[PDB]
Amino acid sequence: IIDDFKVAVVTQPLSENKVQYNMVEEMAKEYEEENKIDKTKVKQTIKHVVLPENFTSNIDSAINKIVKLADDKEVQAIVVSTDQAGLLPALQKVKEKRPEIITISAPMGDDKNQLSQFVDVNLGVSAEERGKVLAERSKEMGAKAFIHYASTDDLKDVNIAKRLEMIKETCKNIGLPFVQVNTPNINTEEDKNKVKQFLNEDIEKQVKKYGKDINVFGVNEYMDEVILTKALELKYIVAEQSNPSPIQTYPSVMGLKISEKDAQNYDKINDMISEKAKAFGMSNRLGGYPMPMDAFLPSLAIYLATEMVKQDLTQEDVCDPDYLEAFTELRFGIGSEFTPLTEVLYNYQSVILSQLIY
Repeated sequence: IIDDFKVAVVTQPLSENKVQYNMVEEMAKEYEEENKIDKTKVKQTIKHVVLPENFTSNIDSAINKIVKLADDKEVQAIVVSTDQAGLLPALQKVKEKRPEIITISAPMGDDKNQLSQFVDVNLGVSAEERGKVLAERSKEMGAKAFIHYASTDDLKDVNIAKRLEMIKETCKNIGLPFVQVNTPNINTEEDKNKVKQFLNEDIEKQVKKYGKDINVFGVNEYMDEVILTKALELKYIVAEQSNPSPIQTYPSVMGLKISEKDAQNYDKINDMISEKAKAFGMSNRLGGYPMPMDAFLPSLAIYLATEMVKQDLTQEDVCDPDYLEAFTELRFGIGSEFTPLTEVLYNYQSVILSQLIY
């Protein structure tokens, strides 16, 4: 009989990462409800650990906060979810004190090779593979050109650069004209309205050149807003936001009001977006995923940790694309594709979710 256990989940605070924070809280409540039904079931709860604000500037307090979890005898797994780097030493120290604690990045911002060496299960996104799939999904939706918008400062970000490179290469392989357009650098808030004006004028130009069957893509939520808004008028294609999310940007663009209680009900949000898309003459023009990656990775990691503790599994048992795809169908009812970092670094798996078209 496996002891009742805790799955500790580390996120940034609500003020910084609302989606991650609230998904963990939601899963906590789910597990509380499960624990009310006696049959005998093993009991699991989530311990939500909140990092200090601006944690990279308060790195020792953030690290210490995690390492203390090792003192709690009931903690049997630790999941860490942040796009930022710095917390890896914390998980090394936990593992040295408590070898049996299952550690999972979902995601972490640290070097991916280091993550593979020192953390048991690693889940993330590959900018390269994202680029390839976004180019293909654009093609499948009937795009006759792909317009990519980003500032030269944006292109300093290694993942933005890498995704761009793979979109361009993929577009070349599949005969999709690719157009790269440099947007003004955003150094102050004043620059935002300059970016908005720039985008509006350039998009009009691109539609005059190619006609409306082009895909338009930007690299942040502010661009996504301008792009989706203009799409309603010119009726072009937006295969994906910078990062696909039903809850970010879509609700304001489509004129939806999502209650605090529905904020994590992604299926209901998606139905609401499709109704508006139908009403606005935009069916089969707008895409995404069934849920944002900021919600999926930590929710998948929690379910995996729980299964691993209940079934006494280790990284070798679960870190396999077929296993993780089937488990995703089981727990979410969605399709996915998982790819190892390298054939040898099997315990780092990147994921792309199946397409949703509104």
